[PDB]
Amino acid sequence: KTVFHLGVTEADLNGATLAIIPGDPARVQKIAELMDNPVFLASHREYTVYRAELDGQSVVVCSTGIGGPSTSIAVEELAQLGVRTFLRVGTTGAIQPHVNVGDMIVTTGSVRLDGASLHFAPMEFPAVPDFDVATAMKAAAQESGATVHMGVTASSDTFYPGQERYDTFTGRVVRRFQGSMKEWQDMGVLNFEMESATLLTMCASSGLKAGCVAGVIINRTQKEIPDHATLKETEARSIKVVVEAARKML
Amino acid sequence: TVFHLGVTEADLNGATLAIIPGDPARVQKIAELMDNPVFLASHREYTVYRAELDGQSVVVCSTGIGGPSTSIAVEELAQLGVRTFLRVGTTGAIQPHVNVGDMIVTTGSVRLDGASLHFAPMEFPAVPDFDVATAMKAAAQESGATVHMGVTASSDTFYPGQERYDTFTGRVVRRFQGSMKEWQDMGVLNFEMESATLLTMCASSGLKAGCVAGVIINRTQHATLKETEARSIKVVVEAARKML
Ligand SMILES: O=c1cc[nH]c(=O)[nH]1
Repeated sequence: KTVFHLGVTEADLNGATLAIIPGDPARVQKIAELMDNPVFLASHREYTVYRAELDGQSVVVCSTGIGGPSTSIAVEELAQLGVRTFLRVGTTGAIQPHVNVGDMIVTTGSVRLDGASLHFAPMEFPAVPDFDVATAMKAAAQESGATVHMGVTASSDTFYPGQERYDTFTGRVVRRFQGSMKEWQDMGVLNFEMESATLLTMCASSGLKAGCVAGVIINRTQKEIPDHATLKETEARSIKVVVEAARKML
Repeated sequence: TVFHLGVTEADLNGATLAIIPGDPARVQKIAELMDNPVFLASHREYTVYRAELDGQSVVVCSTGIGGPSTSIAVEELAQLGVRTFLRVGTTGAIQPHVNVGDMIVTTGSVRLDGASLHFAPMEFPAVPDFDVATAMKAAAQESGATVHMGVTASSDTFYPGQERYDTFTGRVVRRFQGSMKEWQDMGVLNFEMESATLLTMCASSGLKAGCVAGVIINRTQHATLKETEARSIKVVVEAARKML
């Protein structure tokens, strides 16, 4: 049948029960082309949807847009169409000293600084990935030859104050988030991003398997600026890792 | 040059007012309603046009879905000198008396989002600037449409936070069980997904903002839709005129 936002049907998916879900529509086709017989399905707003084949099995690639709210729509609609496993892939900025540009982060849990996660489970509930998925992700990341870090990611509804940035129009951060950056750093949190709490919470409380893997393209604590080569490799590595992780899941 | 929108202060040609629809696909149509529309940039869900309205530079910029993507657009536009933000959209009503085709101008939003808490504590009201609300009401009335001023419920999800049960799991978390009836009985007009974030971040940061929406469906009960779509963008451009 046709879902309201993604504009595809269950038949369109060709029995796919796994989706790779990047944030940016413009990464979708690039991820699908690492696989076999990529076919464009639809593009509405931030949702660009392709199907492809991995080891003879149908797999969907669907962008989610920025933030938990746009993500919750994509996940819910893919679930209605029979998708049961969701592999988030991305790039990110680290906030710990020992984490280098080019390294991979597999999320073991997210700090829920979002709003959408609360629409699925109360705050007490752990925003945790599915164990098989994190396990498949770790393995695929290790095999890429990159250094892999397992740990907690802080997941914010904003890019600016929720990540305690002061280089902004007002130069001000609301009380709740003042000092929060140092707080996460001291608690061992690895990186910030903006969709994982919502994805992990909704899936963990709804019988869907999910997980997040991200290549580090910047370390926010270091002045040294990464060269373009290292960045291109990292983006390339990120998406090969998630496809290889998808392979392990099948 | 701002990080997500990819435009500079110079690109805006002095604009201090932006019209901010959700969908990138609507940005060009809105800009062409005015004079000398010019493409500025497109990156992810952010398509940015500039235009001129009664001799003044105006920006049109999509925000994508949800409070988080909106928060980025608004902040970067503000860094570029933008002080007034006119949100236009279409929406689904939850009051039986509100008709497909009517306009709703939000007078406050129930904060069922998350991003608003990144700007002000929950006690802070998600309320439009009074001049913008006034411009919006006047412009809506001039369109011949029936206009409702009222409270909007602004949710971070489309499904459980708007108490939809027609879903994969068929469950709605305890916080939102019975919430639709609750909002109805308190006279809330409609649901949408960005207004709480937009209104809180602007009201708490010295920016003027408001929301107007055409009603395209009713939760309680074509292409009348296309007529409403078109009317809604005519309404927001006229409201812009009144603000300038
Ligand atoms: O019910 C609706 C209809 C349109 N948009 C929403 O956010 N909710």
